[PDB]
Amino acid sequence: IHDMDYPLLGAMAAICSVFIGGSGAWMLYRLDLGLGYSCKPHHSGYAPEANSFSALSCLVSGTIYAAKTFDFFDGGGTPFSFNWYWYLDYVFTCPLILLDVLYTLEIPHKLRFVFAVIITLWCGVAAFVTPSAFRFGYYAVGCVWFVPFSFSLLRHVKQRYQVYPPKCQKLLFWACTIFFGFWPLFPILFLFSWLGTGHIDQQAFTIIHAFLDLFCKTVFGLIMTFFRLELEEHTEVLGL
Amino acid sequence: IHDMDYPLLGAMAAICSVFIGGSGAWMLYRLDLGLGYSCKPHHSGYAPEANSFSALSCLVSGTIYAAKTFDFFDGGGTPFSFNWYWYLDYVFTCPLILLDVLYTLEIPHKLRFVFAVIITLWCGVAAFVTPSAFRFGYYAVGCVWFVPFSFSLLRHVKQRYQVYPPKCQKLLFWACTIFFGFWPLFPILFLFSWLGTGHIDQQAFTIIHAFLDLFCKTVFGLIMTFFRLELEEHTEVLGL
Amino acid sequence: IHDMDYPLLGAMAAICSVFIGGSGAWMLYRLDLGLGYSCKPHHSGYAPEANSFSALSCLVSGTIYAAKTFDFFDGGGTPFSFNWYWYLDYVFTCPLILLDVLYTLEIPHKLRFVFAVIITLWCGVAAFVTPSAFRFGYYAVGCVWFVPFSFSLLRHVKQRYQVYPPKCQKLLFWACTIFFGFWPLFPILFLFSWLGTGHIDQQAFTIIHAFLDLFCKTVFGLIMTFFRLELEEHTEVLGL
Ligand SMILES: CCCCCCCC/C=C/CCCCCCCC(=O)OC[C@H](COP(=O)(O)OCCN)OC(=O)CCCCCCC/C=C/CCCCCCCC
Ligand SMILES: CCCCCCCC/C=C/CCCCCCCC(=O)OC[C@H](COP(=O)(O)OCCN)OC(=O)CCCCCCC/C=C/CCCCCCCC
Ligand SMILES: CCCCCCCC/C=C/CCCCCCCC(=O)OC[C@H](COP(=O)(O)OCCN)OC(=O)CCCCCCC/C=C/CCCCCCCC
Ligand SMILES: CCCCCCCC/C=C\CCCCCCCC(=O)O[C@H](COC(=O)CCCCCCC/C=C/CCCCCCCC)COP(=O)(O)OCCN
Ligand SMILES: CCCCCCCC/C=C\CCCCCCCC(=O)O[C@H](COC(=O)CCCCCCC/C=C/CCCCCCCC)COP(=O)(O)OCCN
Ligand SMILES: CCCCCCCC/C=C\CCCCCCCC(=O)O[C@H](COC(=O)CCCCCCC/C=C/CCCCCCCC)COP(=O)(O)OCCN
Ligand SMILES: CC(C)CCC[C@@H](C)[C@H]1CC[C@H]2[C@@H]3CC=C4C[C@@H](O)CC[C@]4(C)[C@H]3CC[C@]12C
Ligand SMILES: CC(C)CCC[C@@H](C)[C@H]1CC[C@H]2[C@@H]3CC=C4C[C@@H](O)CC[C@]4(C)[C@H]3CC[C@]12C
Ligand SMILES: CC(C)CCC[C@@H](C)[C@H]1CC[C@H]2[C@@H]3CC=C4C[C@@H](O)CC[C@]4(C)[C@H]3CC[C@]12C
Ligand SMILES: CC(C)CCC[C@@H](C)[C@H]1CC[C@H]2[C@@H]3CC=C4C[C@@H](O)CC[C@]4(C)[C@H]3CC[C@]12C
Ligand SMILES: CC(C)CCC[C@@H](C)[C@H]1CC[C@H]2[C@@H]3CC=C4C[C@@H](O)CC[C@]4(C)[C@H]3CC[C@]12C
Ligand SMILES: CC(C)CCC[C@@H](C)[C@H]1CC[C@H]2[C@@H]3CC=C4C[C@@H](O)CC[C@]4(C)[C@H]3CC[C@]12C
Ligand SMILES: CC(C)CCC[C@@H](C)[C@H]1CC[C@H]2[C@@H]3CC=C4C[C@@H](O)CC[C@]4(C)[C@H]3CC[C@]12C
Ligand SMILES: CC(C)CCC[C@@H](C)[C@H]1CC[C@H]2[C@@H]3CC=C4C[C@@H](O)CC[C@]4(C)[C@H]3CC[C@]12C
Ligand SMILES: CC(C)CCC[C@@H](C)[C@H]1CC[C@H]2[C@@H]3CC=C4C[C@@H](O)CC[C@]4(C)[C@H]3CC[C@]12C
Ligand SMILES: *C/C=C(C)/C=C/C=C(C)/C=C/C1=C(C)CCCC1(C)C
Ligand SMILES: *C/C=C(C)/C=C/C=C(C)/C=C/C1=C(C)CCCC1(C)C
Ligand SMILES: *C/C=C(C)/C=C/C=C(C)/C=C/C1=C(C)CCCC1(C)C
Ligand code: NA
Ligand code: NA
Ligand code: NA
Ligand code: NA
Ligand code: NA
Ligand code: NA
Ligand code: NA
Ligand code: NA
Ligand code: NA
Repeated sequence: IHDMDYPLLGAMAAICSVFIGGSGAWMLYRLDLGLGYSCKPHHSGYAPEANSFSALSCLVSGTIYAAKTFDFFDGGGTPFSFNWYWYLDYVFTCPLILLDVLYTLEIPHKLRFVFAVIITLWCGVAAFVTPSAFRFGYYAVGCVWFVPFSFSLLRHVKQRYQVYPPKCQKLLFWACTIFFGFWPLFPILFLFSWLGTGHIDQQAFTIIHAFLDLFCKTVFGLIMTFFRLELEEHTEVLGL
Repeated sequence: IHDMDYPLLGAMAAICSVFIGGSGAWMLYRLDLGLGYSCKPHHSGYAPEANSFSALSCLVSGTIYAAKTFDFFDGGGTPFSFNWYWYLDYVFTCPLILLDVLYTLEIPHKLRFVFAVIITLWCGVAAFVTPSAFRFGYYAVGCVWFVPFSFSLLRHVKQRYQVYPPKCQKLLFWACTIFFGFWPLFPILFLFSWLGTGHIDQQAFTIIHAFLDLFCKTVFGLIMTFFRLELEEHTEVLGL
Repeated sequence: IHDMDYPLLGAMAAICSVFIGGSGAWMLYRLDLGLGYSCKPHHSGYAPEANSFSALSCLVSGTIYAAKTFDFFDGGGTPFSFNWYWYLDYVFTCPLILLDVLYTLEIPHKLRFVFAVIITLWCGVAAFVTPSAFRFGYYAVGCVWFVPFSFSLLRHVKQRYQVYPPKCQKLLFWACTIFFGFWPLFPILFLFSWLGTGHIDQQAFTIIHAFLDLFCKTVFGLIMTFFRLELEEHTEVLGL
């Protein structure tokens, strides 16, 4: 039950908020500094509108983990708790992470992809709060939205993986590893959680997701940031 | 009260999810196939961004009816139930249906119209959960947003009903019949429901709305899809 | 506690809904009338898409105050009550007010600014419902998002305050006074409220916020409307 050693989870949540939140703040600073590695002024002058999704996803996640930190240190149940409804926080963060990939890579069908992940996460929120055997009904519906989304999105990334120069491809390889290697790791964790098989307790479930958000938001956002800097440093700083 | 024969409503909800959800899936397949009846590749190559609203509205509604199916078969009240808050589901579906009309017909004031329907539905959600005599206060406020919206939107459709060729006008006539003939049928049903006059019980209220969503989303979405195909088959496949 | 003389607050809420709601309705009428003071037809023909934020913010606020009026006159606690969760209503209105400034003045970073105010208000909603000493944790996180937002947004406004002619600058001065003089007055009120210091009771807290919304939405929206009319009357009606 809710015997999760909140001081440990509150301390863990505080670290995630600082590192995830701090990483987002750093990315905002780098946005309004230049185009690529060189301090070349932006064509519009301030920054492209679509370059802030990597920074915003970490800032929003860092803020949400700050809310988690308050909830844990408050002793457990709180009127405004992101820990009560699992995957509810990811509803407002995954679209930003996804939009970072779509706009950075110029992947079409940006409207369909965003809806496919929002509904995927909402099915997770509904699956979590359902105490009956129908919790896997919502889970199945979520996978129906997710599997075509991941496979369809993967195909688009492969198409545009070729145009980029080999130097940028190395950075895009590690972004793909996190995006296509860690995102499908959340539904797997659901099956093995206390709601599913039972091999992962709630306290350990929070800790693992804390590390997943570090890679999915901070590490992934920084990789996208440096991929973008490398992309601009080669495309619009000296030609081609 | 809540004596609604959930097995009947769950079975009905399952049919709606498959047909509405399946219709949305079919429309997605047709999008990435060609411009019109002929398999002419799209100008952008994949598809226009605004052609997915018809498909997304049915997919979202089909997913929501899947959630309704779980709620009904679970025995009634569920922690994640779309049946507890009536008209809450339409908040996330009507804008998609409306945006299908606005972008397909290129009707201006797309920002005002979307807000007018979202507030209209929210007043319905508030009107439903209010047990006091003020439930008609929210209903009246909803109609204040709806009547100018329907009349103002109707005027715009009449303006652009003339430019389209007679073959496309026939398809637009039936889209207008559903959009301007069934949408005002929901507020009428509210007055005659158990909350209003009392002539429609809750069980019958769900069944009627199930059929309305079949016409408002599946039939309407398909009519828009074929109107779009007919429009493209005449405008950007052979000239004018 | 909840001894707030609801008939007084309901009567006050009704006045705000009519004046704020009515002002938004008036601004919609002026939009589809002409460009500036003269009745010059719009370049697009109907209206720019970004000119409706001033009208929509008042219409949404007027509608929400109508919901508040029902909640107060119903006797207090209501299933659909905007008065139970303070600052929840501002989540759906402040972005519209902010977007009015951003699009009217063409301030870049429109995506970052909107997120900075939505998270700022959500921290206020969480801060309000928290009964523990951590209510100031959410408040502090909200100020962390707000102070950089207000200072960063202020710098942008100063940059574009110079290009406009002196006649338009006078109208922009009073918009800045409300935007940068009243917005920071809400967090100050939180500290002195019954949740903070204790010098402002809940009944007086509602009355003060009623007057703040009159200036922040109605007066501010009208100033933006006339600033826009003055701007168009000088830029795209006779040249420069
Ligand atoms: C359910 C939660 C889902 C979360 C997703 C929310 C994020 C929404 C994604 C926004 C997509 C916007 C596309 C960005 C790329 C556009 C690039 C561009 O040109 O920008 C257009 C222009 C900026 O550039 P200009 O100054 O015109 O520069 C051109 C001259 N140099 O305006 C824009 O940036 C587009 C609009 C900006 C945002 C408008 C508001 C949209 C909503 C914001 C977030 C709120 C929704 C999330 C709700 C939070 C929970 C309640
Ligand atoms: C309260 C619930 C309300 C529900 C409404 C949500 C739907 C929001 C409507 C989105 C409007 C977008 C306009 C679509 C037409 C634009 C056509 C276009 O050119 O697309 C721009 C470009 C795609 O094309 P490019 O690759 O640039 O192609 C050009 C080169 N060939 O990007 C776009 O599609 C625009 C932005 C895409 C979506 C961005 C995210 C917006 C939010 C998504 C839905 C989430 C909100 C609903 C919340 C769900 C409940 C929590
Ligand atoms: C969490 C609550 C946050 C609230 C914020 C919601 C507001 C979202 C802001 C929308 C930003 C749109 C930018 C407006 C400027 C664009 C100007 C423009 O050219 O418009 C594009 C074109 C209109 O013009 P055309 O007919 O192409 O004219 C060109 C030929 N003369 O389309 C548009 O207006 C852009 C898209 C319109 C809105 C699409 C739907 C977006 C969502 C609407 C609000 C719903 C979200 C709020 C949720 C409410 C709570 C559940
Ligand atoms: C119901 C209307 C919902 C409308 C949306 C409003 C937003 C919700 C804001 C929080 C209000 C919560 C009030 C709950 C009252 C206290 C209940 C409580 O104690 O909490 C839990 C139950 O309630 C919750 O925990 C509800 C938490 C809701 C949190 C949802 C957060 C959504 C915010 C969106 C943010 C978008 C991203 C921006 C970042 C924000 C950073 C702060 C335990 O319940 P008890 O009453 O003790 O009963 C059990 C004891 N026998
Ligand atoms: C309060 C914070 C709200 C913040 C938003 C969070 C989203 C809500 C997700 C569901 C959490 C529900 C937890 C409720 C706990 C159980 C309560 C319950 O049993 O259910 C009902 C009451 O609660 C409900 O039914 C609440 C249902 C909320 C559903 C709202 C769905 C919104 C989702 C948006 C989706 C956007 C579109 C994507 C498609 C999704 C497809 C799955 C009966 O109440 P009891 O406690 O039995 O009391 C009566 C017994 N004497
Ligand atoms: C929980 C799922 C949330 C999902 C979103 C659904 C939207 C919520 C719509 C309102 C449903 C409220 C049902 C609450 C059941 C009654 C509870 C009640 O009596 O009210 C309060 C508690 O509940 C509330 O007050 C919840 C109010 C939620 C209002 C949130 C409004 C959000 C709407 C967004 C609108 C977007 C802008 C458009 C303008 C709309 C204009 C109408 C007092 O509680 P009692 O049960 O008496 O317990 C105390 C007695 N010992
Ligand atoms: C430790 C406390 C202050 C929180 C710091 C969190 C953020 C701000 C820190 C954590 C790790 C940091 C990154 C570590 C390594 C690099 C590589 C270097 O070539 C550029 C800076 C960059 C990308 C750093 C930016 C700042 C960073 C993202
Ligand atoms: C493949 C796509 C198109 C269809 C997806 C159908 C999914 C949602 C269906 C297939 C089998 C179904 C499950 C079959 C049996 C049960 C047992 C019951 O006591 C609870 C519901 C539950 C667990 C069902 C939930 C819904 C379910 C998982
Ligand atoms: C559990 C996790 C960490 C490991 C799984 C990582 C997976 C997702 C990684 C490992 C190898 C990667 C692939 C390596 C090569 C290519 C070819 C390129 O043209 C498109 C991307 C694509 C197809 C990558 C997609 C992501 C990928 C499949
Ligand atoms: C019965 C089960 C499989 C659910 C099927 C639901 C969806 C996929 C079905 C229901 C009715 C079907 C439509 C029936 C008639 C036509 C007209 C034809 O000229 C093109 C296909 C089209 C438009 C069909 C597409 C698929 C469709 C929309
Ligand atoms: C026409 C526009 C601009 C104004 C709309 C005003 C509407 C919202 C007003 C007009 C008359 C009002 C009703 C008058 C009397 C009552 C009885 C009371 O016990 C509950 C509220 C209720 C039912 C009111 C709700 C609000 C109401 C319906
Ligand atoms: C109860 C329902 C099914 C029947 C009511 C259907 C109504 C909404 C239908 C019946 C006839 C239709 C009208 C027929 C002709 C025109 C002229 C055209 O230039 C614009 C659309 C317009 C104005 C239609 C709007 C929709 C309409 C009024
Ligand atoms: C009193 C009742 C009807 C509610 C009226 C509310 C709205 C519609 C009223 C309140 C104050 C009014 C404004 C008062 C002064 C002016 C200045 C004038 O040069 C143009 C009209 C304008 C801008 C008015 C427009 C209508 C207005 C905004
Ligand atoms: C400046 C930025 C980057 C960091 C902001 C840190 C804020 C959120 C920190 C600084 C000091 C903290 C407070 C320190 C002590 C307490 C007492 C405790 O019983 C409740 C929480 C509370 C009230 C903390 C809430 C969070 C807090 C306000
Ligand atoms: C409590 C409230 C009502 C009074 C405080 C009003 C403040 C916010 C007002 C008073 C004077 C105003 C400043 C007057 C002059 C300028 C210079 C211009 O180039 C940019 C705006 C700017 C910088 C204004 C910003 C808003 C401002 C600082
Ligand atoms: C930073 C957080 C991220 C990137 C979270 C991603 C989460 C998912 C891809 C979750 C997917 C799920 C499904 C496929 C179905 C079942 C429920 C979920 C929510 C675990
Ligand atoms: C697929 C579902 C659709 C198209 C639903 C449409 C619903 C409406 C137009 C509802 C309108 C209402 C009002 C006019 C006021 C009172 C409340 C409503 C919600 C019934
Ligand atoms: C019409 C209403 C408006 C313009 C409301 C504006 C509200 C704010 C700027 C609120 C700000 C807050 C913070 C800075 C932190 C603490 C909580 C708030 C919500 C009071
Ligand atoms: Na957000
Ligand atoms: Na994936
Ligand atoms: Na990727
Ligand atoms: Na949705
Ligand atoms: Na209508
Ligand atoms: Na129509
Ligand atoms: Na709204
Ligand atoms: Na400010
Ligand atoms: Na301003």
